[PDB]
Order: sequence, then C-alpha cells, then structure tokens
Amino acid sequence: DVPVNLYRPNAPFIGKVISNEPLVKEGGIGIVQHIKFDLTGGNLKYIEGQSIGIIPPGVDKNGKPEKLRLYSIASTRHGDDVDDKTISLCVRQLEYKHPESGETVYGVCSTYLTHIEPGSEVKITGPVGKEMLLPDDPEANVIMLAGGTGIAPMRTYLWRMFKDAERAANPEYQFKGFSWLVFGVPTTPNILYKEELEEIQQKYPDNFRLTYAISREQKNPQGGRMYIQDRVAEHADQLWQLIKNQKTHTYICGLRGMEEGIDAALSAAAAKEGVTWSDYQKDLKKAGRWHVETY
Ligand SMILES: Cc1cc2nc3c(=O)[nH]c(=O)nc-3n(C[C@H](O)[C@H](O)[C@H](O)COP(=O)(O)OP(=O)(O)OC[C@H]3O[C@@H](n4cnc5c(N)ncnc54)[C@H](O)[C@@H]3O)c2cc1C
Repeated sequence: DVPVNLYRPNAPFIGKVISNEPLVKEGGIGIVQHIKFDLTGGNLKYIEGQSIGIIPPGVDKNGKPEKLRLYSIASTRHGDDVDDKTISLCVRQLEYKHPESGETVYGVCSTYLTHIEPGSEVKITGPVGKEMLLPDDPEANVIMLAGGTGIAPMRTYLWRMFKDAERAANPEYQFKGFSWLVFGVPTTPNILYKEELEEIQQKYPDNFRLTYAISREQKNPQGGRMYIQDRVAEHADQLWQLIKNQKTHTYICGLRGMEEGIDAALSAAAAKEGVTWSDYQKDLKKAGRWHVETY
C-alpha cells in the first residue's frame, strides 16, 4: 500500500511538463520553480512524503550519460488540481561561486528543470521513499521543520490536511490534530507558497501554527541572522513537550547540517527532566515518529 519503484532508470516514465511557475518573488534570492507534470499515459502512483527521480539529458565531463537526481514530491497523491493525473516538484537552481574553477557554476539537473518549457518530455523514475510518510491518524500532532526546498514534503502534508478539495477527496482523513511549521528562508520574498500557507493559518488557527525564520530580516538574540535553529531554541520547551505525546511525529527536511542545531536545543530542554535527548530520539526513530531527509 506504499507504491515504490513503479518505474526504474532502465525504463523510465516519459511525462510532459504542463507548467513551470516561479515561486521566488522580486527582491528574493535565487530561483525556485514549481513545475507540474502530466502523468496520464502511465501508471505512476505515489503518496505524500515520497520522492521521484529526474534523468537530465546529456553527458558528464567524461562523456558518460547523466545520472538521476532525486526530488521530494511537492504535491499530494491527487495532484495540485485534485484530479489524480499530475505530480509537482519544487526545484531550486543550484549555482555557486567564482572560486570554483574561475567563475560561477550551474547545476545540471536543476538548471534543466527550472528552465524547462511546457510540452517538453521528462524522464521520471520512482516513487521512492518510506521514511517521510504521514500517519493516517487524524489526531496526530505534526511538527515540521523545513528550510528552503525542504518545504516540499511539508506542502503535501498540509495540503492533505487543510485544503477543502483534499478533505472532500479523502473521507477517511479529516485532520484534527495540531501542526506547526517552522520555515527557514532568507527573505520574505523567498517564502515559497507564502500566500497559501497563511491562508491555511487563518482558516485553522487552532490546528496550524506558522513560524518563520528569515535570516536577512530578523536577528537572533546573540545578534546573528535568524536561522531555523534559532527559532527551535526559542521554543525548545514547547517543542519538547509536544514530542512527549505518543501521537507526535516530527519531520525534518532541508539542506545537510540543519539537524545538529535542532538537537542541541532539544537536548537542553530534555535534560531539565533528566532525559538524555539522543537516547530519547533513537527510540523515536525506532518507533517511526522521527523523520529526517536532508541533502
Ligand atoms: C532525497 C533528496 C531529495 C531532494 N529533494 C530536492 C527538492 O525537493 N528540491 C530541490 O531543489 N532539490 C532536491 N534535491 C537535491 C537534488 O537532488 C539535486 O542534488 C540538486 O537539485 C542539485 O542537482 P544538480 O543536478 O542541479 O547539480 P550537480 O550538477 O550534480 O551539482 C551538484 C554537485 O556540485 C557540487 N556542489 C553543490 N553545491 C556546492 C557548493 N555550494 N559549493 C561547492 N560545490 C557544490 C557537489 O559536487 C554536488 O555533488 C534532493 C536530493 C535528495 C538526495
């Protein structure tokens, strides 16, 4: 009942791009695109929290074909239109530095994807992944800690939980727990899906809390730029108290190295009560309540 590997690299599914919209607004840093693909004509099914592969055209520096890159699925199982025939991605263009062989380098698969046109064919493998799945328990608490494109699986949980079209589509799942997104981005215009997050938070004030950490607009108490771990420390006592509930799941997604400041904060909260966080967290992993995907 979790689909995995319905399509593999040796024989991928050829989808078509339907749309490709920018998510970063003017004044923001970088390019992050929301890309939607047509799934009709194949049998790709998937659920929230999974990833798929894209195989980009071309050869590397050695004249070897390009490998697949993985992307968290950014839509619910139904697609953004709730019709069960599309899938979406949230793709940032990776680019870096002049001291990297002289001048600025562009990522292969993410440049390809963030400049791809509607009507183009794309090779898609997957779905893969069973570590970031959402429990079918309507009464769960769900803590989400996202940075940048790590909003993507979170968007599939929240959309499942709170979009009226989704609730109409999923009678078994009517969500009534509490969920809290701490979202880290560099500027207000880099808040991916801002308008839709904030609409959810005003239809459902008792069920959803939305905390930002915006590093170029906010300072932490030491005087640094505000980072998601700064906010997690700000609330580490509340977050630890929520985690003690047998129903609470915690999801962590974003770039590598973001985990260690989340543990430092929760260790100091757990310790007040003679709990050793890293022992507690091992048991949470074992029990399926601790979900991490950084990259
Ligand atoms: C499970 C998983 C989920 C992912 N989900 C998403 C998602 O939702 N959205 C998204 O945009 N991406 C996601 N990615 C990351 C994505 O797969 C690709 O790694 C990323 O898009 C870059 O691929 P590329 O082809 O653009 O870059 P490549 O062309 O392969 O460039 C990457 C390589 O260049 C180097 N490099 C990268 N950054 C730097 C730097 N700052 N300084 C120096 N060298 C550097 C490294 O050698 C790296 O291997 C995910 C990855 C994984 C593993």
